[PDB]
Amino acid sequence: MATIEEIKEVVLKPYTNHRQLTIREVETISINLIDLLITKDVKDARTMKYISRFLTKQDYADLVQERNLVKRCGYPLCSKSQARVAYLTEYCTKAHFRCSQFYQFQLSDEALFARVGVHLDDYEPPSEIQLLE
Ligand SMILES: [Zn+2]
Repeated sequence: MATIEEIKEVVLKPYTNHRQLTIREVETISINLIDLLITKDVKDARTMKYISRFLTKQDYADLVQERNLVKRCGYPLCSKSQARVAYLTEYCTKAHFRCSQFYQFQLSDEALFARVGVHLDDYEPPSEIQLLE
């Protein structure tokens, strides 16, 4: 149900013409993004690769735990719930555990605020994020 387009309209919209953001606005983007990905699952490989530019490894760790609190598998692409509320309290299967780890291990630790132009339609990520399978 979550898409690049939905993220651009609901999260990024106020910021689209800003040359620069304050720490404060960058903080609003995370909070709003993270919040959308609790209410919704990610539709798309395309959309997983896109959301990577907004998450640090920690942000992703919190995303998973907030998803467990809400009875969904930690891997954002998964419409199913976890297996049982070692890693099986976080994921539906072993396979989504690895998929999740595979994803996270690519996320930068560079603070969001320091990712110049990350809010722009036009931004270029340092590498293409890979999804397991
Ligand atoms: Zn799952």
